[PDB]
Amino acid sequence: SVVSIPINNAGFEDPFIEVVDDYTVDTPPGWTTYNPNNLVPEKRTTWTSNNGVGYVGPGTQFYNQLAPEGRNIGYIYLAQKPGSGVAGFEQILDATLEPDTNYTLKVDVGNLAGTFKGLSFAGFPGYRVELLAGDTVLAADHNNLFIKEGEFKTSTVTYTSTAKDLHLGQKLGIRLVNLLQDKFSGLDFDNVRLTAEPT
Amino acid sequence: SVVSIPINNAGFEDPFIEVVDDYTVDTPPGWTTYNPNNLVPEKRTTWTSNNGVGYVGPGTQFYNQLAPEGRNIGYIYLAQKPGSGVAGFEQILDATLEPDTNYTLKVDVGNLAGTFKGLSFAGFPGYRVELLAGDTVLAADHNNLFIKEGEFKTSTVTYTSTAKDLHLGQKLGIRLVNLLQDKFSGLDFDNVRLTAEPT
Ligand SMILES: NC(=[NH2+])NCCC[C@@H]1NC(=O)[C@H]2CCCN2C1=O
Ligand SMILES: NC(=[NH2+])NCCC[C@@H]1NC(=O)[C@H]2CCCN2C1=O
Ligand SMILES: [Ca+2]
Ligand SMILES: [Ca+2]
Ligand SMILES: [Ca+2]
Ligand SMILES: [Ca+2]
Repeated sequence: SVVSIPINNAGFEDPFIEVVDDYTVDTPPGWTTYNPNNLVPEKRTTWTSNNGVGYVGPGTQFYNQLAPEGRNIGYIYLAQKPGSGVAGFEQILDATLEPDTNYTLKVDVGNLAGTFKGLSFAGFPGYRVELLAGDTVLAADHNNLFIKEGEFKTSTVTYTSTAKDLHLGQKLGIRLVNLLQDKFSGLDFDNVRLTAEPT
Repeated sequence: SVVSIPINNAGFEDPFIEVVDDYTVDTPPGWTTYNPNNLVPEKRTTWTSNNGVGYVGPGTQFYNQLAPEGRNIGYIYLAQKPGSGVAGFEQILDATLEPDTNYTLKVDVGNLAGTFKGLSFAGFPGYRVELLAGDTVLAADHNNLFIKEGEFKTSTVTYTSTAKDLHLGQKLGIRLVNLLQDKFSGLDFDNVRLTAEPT
């Protein structure tokens, strides 16, 4: 029946983070920075556009629940103004597109809440989750879920291949995208899962 | 409490077409040609990149059913090779984006079967349905449905505004896109519906 497709660091649990609400500002291992508009610098600091992992643990000040999975989430934060472009995470998989298969891609998407000393996390940039083969977006969920301040929700993306799909044999891939359509312009992702089932 | 947002020629019934499977090759009334990659020329023939309306009535060569709604559908056909770009239909509405409102866009999407002038309609280019405010895509369904050869299915796109949405007061819009990701690379749309409801 259903087969689980392996993904590296699928719940962003590497690296380990000791202190609740702490976070890194480098690309998490197993992933790459999707950067089509060059918004995220090679060298990041507290003060730049950045991505990384963050510990959403007991006593977090910024959510009304914990990480969907384990300790950590993956986040993308953009400093540039709304409409400047998009960025996020990308992972190309070893699995290839096979014919007469239903693919289901699930990812949790989180909306950071609250304030800190004049800083405000109110609002949300929009998200898109993409399933790729090669560099083709086969299917994507472009911001269809409403995500309340301080909660996560599961996005579901589906593609069904045919006997004669043009992209057959190409490497499957995943992209988790910050749309930068409004601010606060950070968002969190967690618990990436991909399954495949013969139609 | 649910309110219908008016759309012009929402079912592509204008213009009336007398003979089953006959069609126009010009932009349907009430719509514009979405053409970001310049795939569709200003003057069209049968078999050039084009769009139009077609009559899907009793004894159509292309479906196992009649049009989702009334007589007609709106089609977009792209002659160029896969990867060349996208094109379709756009309509800017008079309604504007309002706060704390749940928007639901539904569109029927058709995978043509059969044969036409000795060409197989086997295969499908992929679709995307978009809800806009101004020139921003608020939410979109990028090709998540599996549509069998010779059937229509309903795409649903949803967006929820907040009190402080950046695009509040901007004009709502709809785009119906042919993705040109595979061949046969034409597809049909019908029965565009958009509703709004206070959250
Ligand atoms: N879940 C995230 N995306 N990141 C971790 C929580 C927010 C993160 N940690 C903090 O302590 C607050 C201080 C204000 C800025 N913050 C941050 O950027
Ligand atoms: N699309 C329909 N259901 N009916 C109209 C068929 C004709 C319409 N116009 C054309 O020029 C041909 C090109 C190939 C596909 N076409 C079309 O879809
Ligand atoms: Ca996790
Ligand atoms: Ca927020
Ligand atoms: Ca119709
Ligand atoms: Ca077909």
